[PDB]
Amino acid sequence: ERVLCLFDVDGTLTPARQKIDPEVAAFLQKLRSRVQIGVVGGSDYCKIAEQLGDGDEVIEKFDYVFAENGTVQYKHGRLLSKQTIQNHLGEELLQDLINFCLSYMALLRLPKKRGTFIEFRNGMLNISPIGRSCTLEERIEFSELDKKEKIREKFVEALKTEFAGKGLRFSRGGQISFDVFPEGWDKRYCLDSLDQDSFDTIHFFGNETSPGGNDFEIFADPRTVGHSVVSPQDTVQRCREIFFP
Amino acid sequence: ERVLCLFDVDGTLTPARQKIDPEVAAFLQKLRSRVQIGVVGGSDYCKIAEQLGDGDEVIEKFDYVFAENGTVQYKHGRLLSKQTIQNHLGEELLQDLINFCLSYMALLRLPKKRGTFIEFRNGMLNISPIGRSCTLEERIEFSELDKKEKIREKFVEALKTEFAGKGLRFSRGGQISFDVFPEGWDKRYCLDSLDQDSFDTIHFFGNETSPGGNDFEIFADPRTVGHSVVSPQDTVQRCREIFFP
Ligand SMILES: [Mg+2]
Ligand SMILES: [Mg+2]
Ligand SMILES: [Mg+2]
Ligand SMILES: [Mg+2]
Repeated sequence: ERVLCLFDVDGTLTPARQKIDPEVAAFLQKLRSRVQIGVVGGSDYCKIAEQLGDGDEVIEKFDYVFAENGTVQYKHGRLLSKQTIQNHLGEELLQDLINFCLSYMALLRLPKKRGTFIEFRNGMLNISPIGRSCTLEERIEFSELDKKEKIREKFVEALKTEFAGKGLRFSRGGQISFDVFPEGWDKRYCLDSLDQDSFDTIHFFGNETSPGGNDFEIFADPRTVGHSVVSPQDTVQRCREIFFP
Repeated sequence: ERVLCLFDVDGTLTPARQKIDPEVAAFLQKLRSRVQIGVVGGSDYCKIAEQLGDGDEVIEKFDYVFAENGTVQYKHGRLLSKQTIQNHLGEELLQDLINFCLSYMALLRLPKKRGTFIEFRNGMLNISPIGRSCTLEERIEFSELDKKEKIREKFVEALKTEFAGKGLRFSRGGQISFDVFPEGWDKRYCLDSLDQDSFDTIHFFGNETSPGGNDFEIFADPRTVGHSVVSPQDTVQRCREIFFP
């Protein structure tokens, strides 16, 4: 009867990369009268906060905010966190990765390039092979080129092969980029800390719980009761069925 | 009798990369009763604003704020600006530059690396060969390694040679990085817009007016009355001598 509902963000509580519907927001606070509620996303904290409230309201609206798959953690209004990838991987492997990426991208000759090809985050390296778009027009242009030439896809194939067996994982940063993160640093990462918070049950909700999806591992983990949803309205209905029948 | 005093920031009005002394700030507003006053820096606007006031006060405290050597311009409280390097250089040369940098850095094997090796700004590309430090400790560590191995210095020599005659310039980003910018996009850039604002005299003050220094060109330009200073106290004294004798 100490219960947590933990939600993926994009596609689960909000439209992808966009603001939460106020009616969903309002339900979550109603759900909060029965259970603790938390979010876990691949995005950084700034992005997640932006989608879920104004300023830093998200840490007040939710009992847990797990950004970068849980490598960044807010707990009951306070920053508990955090871990760094360089600490976990070690400098040698990290630099092997980086120099392989640098060398690969140097040989890519595209219509055009921008900057910040490799960004250090807490939970991952975000790799943007064409560079980060400066406008929406460039972002769309880059997306289309990536689809036609399979830029990110082919880069990841080369990376996975080069680092076979060395414990690196690769996932989409949506369009434009992909993340590189240590094995185990998918959404499951947040479960290790949650393990110590004495929940009787942890319900996880996500919209990519199929194999390949960025919710799969946390959905499938024996530490959670898993729920697959297709939309924020689906999520709200499932919560009503389980907690307010 | 329409006069502008235009100041470099770092070392001229403030300690390098640091906040302005309130007593200097106070004098500048007194000087403002006689002349218009402006700043021009290599840094981005956020950095300059941070050194000269709280929030966006700098655009209120100064009649002109020229960031990134004038490629970004605030004029009497409003953003007038701005120009982009990609527009000026063209995509082909830009990508030649970028891929040369990527390829060069890929072959650098250091004690360690971080991220954001190439950052797109308005007035330049900021190149950080070891990556951007995550802490003060890493920043100092990187500075020392750069001094011993001449990392930035040797990278610039290779770059200048490769792009000989093609109109690129290179200058220090302090420690850790160097800027690449188009010929003419040093501090003089801001003079072109100022040319149209009907000043009878434009007095420029800087602390790197010697050849090699990032104030040299604007100091030497026939559009300004040039002044060399060594400290923010030197600057204030010179203004007192010229305007309040
Ligand atoms: Mg999702
Ligand atoms: Mg489960
Ligand atoms: Mg200076
Ligand atoms: Mg002059």
